[PDB]
Amino acid sequence: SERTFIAVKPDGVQRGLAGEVICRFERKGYKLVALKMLQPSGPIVCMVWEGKNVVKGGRMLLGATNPADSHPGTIRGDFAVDMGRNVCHGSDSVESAEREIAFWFKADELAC
Amino acid sequence: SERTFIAVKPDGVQRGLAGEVICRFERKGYKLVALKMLQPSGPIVCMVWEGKNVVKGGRMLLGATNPADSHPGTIRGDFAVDMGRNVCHGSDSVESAEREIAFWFKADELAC
Amino acid sequence: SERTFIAVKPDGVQRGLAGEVICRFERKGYKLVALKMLQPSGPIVCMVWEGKNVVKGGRMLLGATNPADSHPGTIRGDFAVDMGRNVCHGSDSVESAEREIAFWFKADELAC
Amino acid sequence: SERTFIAVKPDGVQRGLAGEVICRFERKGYKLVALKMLQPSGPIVCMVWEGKNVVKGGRMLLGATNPADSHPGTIRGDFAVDMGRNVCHGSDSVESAEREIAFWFKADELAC
Amino acid sequence: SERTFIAVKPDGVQRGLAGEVICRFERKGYKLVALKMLQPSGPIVCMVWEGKNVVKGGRMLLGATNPADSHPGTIRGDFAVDMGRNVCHGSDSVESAEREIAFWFKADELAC
Amino acid sequence: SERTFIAVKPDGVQRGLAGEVICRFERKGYKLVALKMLQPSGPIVCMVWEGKNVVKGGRMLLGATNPADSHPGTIRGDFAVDMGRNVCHGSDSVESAEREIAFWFKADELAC
Repeated sequence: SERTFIAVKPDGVQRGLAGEVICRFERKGYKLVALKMLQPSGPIVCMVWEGKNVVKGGRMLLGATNPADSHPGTIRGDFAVDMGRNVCHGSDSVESAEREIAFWFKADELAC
Repeated sequence: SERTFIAVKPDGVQRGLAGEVICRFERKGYKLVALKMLQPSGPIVCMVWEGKNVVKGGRMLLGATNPADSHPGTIRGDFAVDMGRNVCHGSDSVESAEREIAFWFKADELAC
Repeated sequence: SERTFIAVKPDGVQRGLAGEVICRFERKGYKLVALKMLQPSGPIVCMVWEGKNVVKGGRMLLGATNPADSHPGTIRGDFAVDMGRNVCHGSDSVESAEREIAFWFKADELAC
Repeated sequence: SERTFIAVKPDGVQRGLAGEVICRFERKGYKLVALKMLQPSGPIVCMVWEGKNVVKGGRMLLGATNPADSHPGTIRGDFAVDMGRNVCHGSDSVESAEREIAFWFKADELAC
Repeated sequence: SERTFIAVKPDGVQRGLAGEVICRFERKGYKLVALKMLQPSGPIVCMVWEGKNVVKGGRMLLGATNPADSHPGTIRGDFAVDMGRNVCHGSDSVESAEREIAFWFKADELAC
Repeated sequence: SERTFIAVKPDGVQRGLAGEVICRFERKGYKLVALKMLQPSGPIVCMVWEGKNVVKGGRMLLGATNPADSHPGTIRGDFAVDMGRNVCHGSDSVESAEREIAFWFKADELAC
């Protein structure tokens, strides 16, 4: 029952693939426990997912940060052309998730 | 540039298919202009989509309200077992969208 | 909790799409309660699915018997070229399911 | 072994979905017997497909010409926002296919 | 023309993804030469696939045994949360396949 | 704005997966700037794609040349059984692309 924070950035959002991102985390077995879109820069989509090992799990679904090293099968592998146009972020530890979760989301918005 | 309101209801959400719903509206060409998840009953996901003819458009993606009449290819066709366990709602007119958009979303949350 | 019988016929099986068939019934919410493949003519795959309204449900996933009338979104719509090369069968009533279930499957094989 | 002519028009091509179109005709069982892209207006992708009943078959995969009437599961259902932004064409008869095939393709390009 | 044994375990089966598994092996080019579901613990789905190099092939489709090391694109990558909740098994050699094939399947059930 | 040359070879083409190939390059963000099919040996489909880093990009979508080493998520991973029956080719450098582009395509056919 850890939790992690994922966000889909503007270009990602202009391309139309938070659906994709959500589908992959759903498919992998994680519960979506919060989500919202935020307006400006560029709009972004913030999410929080919960599951056994979801922080390491989530980073693996996303693929390597550097899209030039990201393998097919991951989000960055399948979708992202350049590190700027990577357009996705996930927490890198259980510690940083909590900072990101608690910064971006009112607790009323999360789901226990 | 009309707009419509779509929502994915609890069981829908327990099954894991707002990704699916979002992917179909993305794929169809509509801009997602707001979205958030709301906690209790059961949690729900509210969205607003914008495009030429999106209110009639959106209802067609969803399929007939009565899942016993919903054809494959639509969300209710592909996913929903019973009218209770239909678990999806879309505005039925441009008029009702505005009531639903303006009830469920602060305008800061929408995107002009 | 009705049940129905579905079968994927030889050409269907030479084309490689019992996966597809199973995925659509899974996606729709039905429990797979038996399944096996049978060898000769041509091999075939027999299945039994269970759910609210699954007999009418299942026929709708399959699409119209006459592939010339089958719409996209259904199995026959998406996959089948001719009525011979339709290659799929589903029960047409709750009555005929039981004859088909109980003929093709030992009860040890079904799952209560 | 009829044949038909399909073409994916500029916006279609700017959106990135001749893959989709080709995948659906492949999936349905038709042989692709010619194909090429043509540059200007806007670029377009011309194809020829062959199979039992492929002219009526192909129009059905595409869905109704008027995207406001096109059901989900078809290309126009799933992808096209307006009749201008429909962006796809298929032959309406065995007669018109031959005019379209023989106009757009050198016979060296087709495949017997 | 080697053969291998694959099985989808209970939780896998409660989640609804033998379709997925079958689709990936079909897509990869392997012939499905036997298959059946078995009832209790938890029900399971046994399969046998045949093709050039299918034993090493099949393990690669499944991904690393330890779901914490399984990359996206594989079954365990895309679907499995924990090593218990990995829920899939494939033969590790041509030798062990034969033990698994011949244990789990009557030869009448296989297809030469 | 580099460019690369991709080609789908006969068996690939008999299996029906230039759609797949095109869909993956589209999905990854590359512009398709030329494409055509060529008749005999076996027919083949030639394409040219353009984007930031598309030559290395394209080889990564295809996966390792030796299908016995190709991971799931790539084309060769997901689809190809043997190195002969690999059936796909992509340029290995910006230099070799230009030789392949300029050999296989009249410049009228490319798109600036």
